[PDB]
Amino acid sequence: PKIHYRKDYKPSGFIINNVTLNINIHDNETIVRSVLDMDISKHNVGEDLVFDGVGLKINEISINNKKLVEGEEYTYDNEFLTIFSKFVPKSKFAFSSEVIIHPETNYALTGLYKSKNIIVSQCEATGFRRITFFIDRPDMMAKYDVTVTADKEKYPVLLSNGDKVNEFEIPGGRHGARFNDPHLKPCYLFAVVAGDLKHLSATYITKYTKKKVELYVFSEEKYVSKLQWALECLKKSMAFDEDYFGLEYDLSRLNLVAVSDFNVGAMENKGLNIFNANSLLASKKNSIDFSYARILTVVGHEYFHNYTGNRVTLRDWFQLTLKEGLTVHRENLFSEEMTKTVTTRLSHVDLLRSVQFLEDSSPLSHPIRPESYVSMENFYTTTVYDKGSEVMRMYLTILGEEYYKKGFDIYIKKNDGNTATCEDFNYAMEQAYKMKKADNSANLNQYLLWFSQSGTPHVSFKYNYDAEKKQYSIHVNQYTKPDENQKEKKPLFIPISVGLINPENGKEMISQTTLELTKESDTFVFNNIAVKPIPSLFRGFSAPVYIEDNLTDEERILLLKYDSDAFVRYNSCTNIYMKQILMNYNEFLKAKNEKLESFNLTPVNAQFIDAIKYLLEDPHADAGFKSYIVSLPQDRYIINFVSNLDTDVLADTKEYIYKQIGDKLNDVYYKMFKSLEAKADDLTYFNDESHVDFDQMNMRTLRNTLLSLLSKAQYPNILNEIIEHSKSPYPSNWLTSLSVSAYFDKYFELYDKTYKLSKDDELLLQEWLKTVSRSDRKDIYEILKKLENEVLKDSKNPNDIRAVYLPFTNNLRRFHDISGKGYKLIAEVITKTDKFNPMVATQLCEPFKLWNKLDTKRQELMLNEMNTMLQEPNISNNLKEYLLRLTNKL
Ligand SMILES: CC(C)C[C@H](NC(=O)NCc1ccccc1Cl)C(=O)NO
Ligand SMILES: [Mg+2]
Ligand SMILES: [Mg+2]
Ligand SMILES: [Mg+2]
Ligand SMILES: [Zn+2]
Repeated sequence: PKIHYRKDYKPSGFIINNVTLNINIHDNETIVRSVLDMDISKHNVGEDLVFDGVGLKINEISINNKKLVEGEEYTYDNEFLTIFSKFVPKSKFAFSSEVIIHPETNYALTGLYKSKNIIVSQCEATGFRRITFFIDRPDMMAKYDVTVTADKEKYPVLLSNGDKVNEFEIPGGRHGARFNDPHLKPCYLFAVVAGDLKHLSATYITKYTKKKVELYVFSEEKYVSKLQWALECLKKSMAFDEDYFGLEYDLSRLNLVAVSDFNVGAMENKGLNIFNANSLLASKKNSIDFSYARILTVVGHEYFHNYTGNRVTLRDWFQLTLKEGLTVHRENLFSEEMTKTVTTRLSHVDLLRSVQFLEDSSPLSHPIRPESYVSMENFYTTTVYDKGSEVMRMYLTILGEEYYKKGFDIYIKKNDGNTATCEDFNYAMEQAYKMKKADNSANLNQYLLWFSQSGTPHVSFKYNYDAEKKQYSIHVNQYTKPDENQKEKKPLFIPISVGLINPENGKEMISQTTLELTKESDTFVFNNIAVKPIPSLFRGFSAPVYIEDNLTDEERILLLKYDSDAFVRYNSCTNIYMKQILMNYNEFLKAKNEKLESFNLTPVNAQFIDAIKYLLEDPHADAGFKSYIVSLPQDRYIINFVSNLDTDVLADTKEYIYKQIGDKLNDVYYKMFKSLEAKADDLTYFNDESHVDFDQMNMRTLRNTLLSLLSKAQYPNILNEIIEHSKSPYPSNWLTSLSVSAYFDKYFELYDKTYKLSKDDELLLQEWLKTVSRSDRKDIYEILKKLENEVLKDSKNPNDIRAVYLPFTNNLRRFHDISGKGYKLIAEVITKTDKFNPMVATQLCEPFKLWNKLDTKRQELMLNEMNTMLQEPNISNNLKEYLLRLTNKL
């Protein structure tokens, strides 16, 4: 394979100052004419001029109106257009090309493509080169003048980045519109849209300069009523960036557009953000609760990119985390502020410690700033995004709010209108750090290892108390496992947010403090500690690490009950469950391997179960928090602690634990399920698409979690409750009725009822597909075959493909069937999908990431499917790189 290395970055020998496009959309072809006003840079050494250009049909090429000819002045191999250096001018010049492309057949959803009846672009990372020739890299910044023409009847709305400066009629029923984007930008931020779109709009007045900005949100006609919450969340995002960061929007207009066919969530094209319809469109009658959270976060995310990615952009793709990690952090701060519930931060932690930690212990492990790539697309990872966000968040933890805001402002101002690197950000933070410490010798040089060093640190603790001296010490060690990226690991700068809880009364003993661990180990000593404490460690999840608290289950129970920090409470509960899981897992595993006729299991701690009941029954405790405590840790979290994992033994483990707890708590669970009904399903705001009560949503989450527990338990007469729940006006409730009915004969009747309620809304049908796919059904393989034949069919919509298959892959017992038939099925779907959408094909590989953690028979089966995929002729470079890295071949 063809490998790019971070160390080999060099500025181009060329400059592209202005781009002038004419994009003429016809029924069976789109013609792109482009003039690049170019120059020679200070770095030029008389090299050939090489443009990226993939799958383009050339009509004409010229320089300064001189036609250039293939074989004589240029070559083109379907990937790169080479102009021989003799024909490259030595000062300012105009490069012209006209090419033909075919959006109607572009099923990879990169470049210019057709989504239902909308023509739309996606250029990040390497898609602009599929539209026209460019030096397609983020340091090549230019200004854009864009004309789009099309049939007026078919495509009455035409959008590109920036100010619409003209609109005109064209003979033969066509029309045009011209856009001028005054902000310099890399080509990955170019966008165009053409369709029969409807919109909602509002005017926003900026807080400091009082600029009027027109906000438009667009969709196809059928779903225009599903746009309101998106528009509200944009207003919220604009206000937050003003209020926290002092940042105002910088154009007269901002458009958000929903399209049905999209590879990921959304894209931050300047003044023209394009979204997966699943991350922009909702209505309370036709969307599950989690849609509202998703839309809020994705609209926020794309909005926050306007500074962290757009106004300050990337020097090169190795810097991706500078924009994504930072924008995820911004989005997470925003989400926490808007939702005002502790479950928000917990959900982010849960995602990191399950999905991102698994990736970091896998053969795909990379630092948040990678050293190399074949296909840059494979580096849009949970590591880059979510671990990057936690690295971006640690600066806030270390600095505090005032000095964090100072450093961020230094960064955003110094680098405005330009490219930047991870170092520039660390430098700005270091300036703030020097001011905070009042010491111009302080530095964050060590901090850079968070960018360069892969893997998750393990942080462990020992404690000692001296009652005569009233003195307490916390001794801390960090360790990062060696891996293929560094054979020797270095200690990081780990900030440890701590409190100390009095076990006697459950109250705080110190002002919260942030310990700055910089060595491989250190002991932190506290005076005037009047009794032996229980430490409250890594409050807020203050660094992205494995925590070994070295606490007894009794001490963990006391934190779960009485500590003030939601993460530490949650983590204490997590740790009690993990100890029990590992113990019971080993018990079942030994009995299976030894063919024992009889053996013991360690029961669940009875004092823990009493604590869960105390929490659940406390009407003033948090409903979203309650849903986390009654749930075991996610399977992908658990698998980070087990080697050679027998998935069926784990499935048996989890069932034993759940049954133990339900045998004590099911009556409490029932009583709560009923008591919660009035407040949970209250219809206040049911007609208001501008407001969501997140606490009330968490109450529904808790009710549906309890209902799942009680349904799996066959609690007496619970089928009645399930039938009543299916008549709720909330889709979150009536789709839950479907999956919980899996344990009863009523399953197929509820399957039909909910299908009928879902089938006329594209996005609701997808939620129905997921609900079926994750259903705990012994006949799930036959249900999947029915979904394929009756609903999915030959759809190329990534949302449909992902809906049908990904939830099923989380079915621990059935996806991991010892025959390998799960593995075979998903490998077939990956190979099928790779023939038209390589990016979605790599997304569908996600279940294979843990292959080398499994028992040796399941390792072998997975490995055989991965090698079969790798032998597929015409495998994409995306899928081939991914799979070669994953199987330790690259
Ligand atoms: C929606 C998320 C998951 C990602 C989104 N990024 C993109 O739309 N990037 C283009 C892309 C995504 C995934 C894999 C490859 C590529 Cl090039 C983003 O960061 N938008 O701001
Ligand atoms: Mg082509
Ligand atoms: Mg997010
Ligand atoms: Mg469809
Ligand atoms: Zn992003």
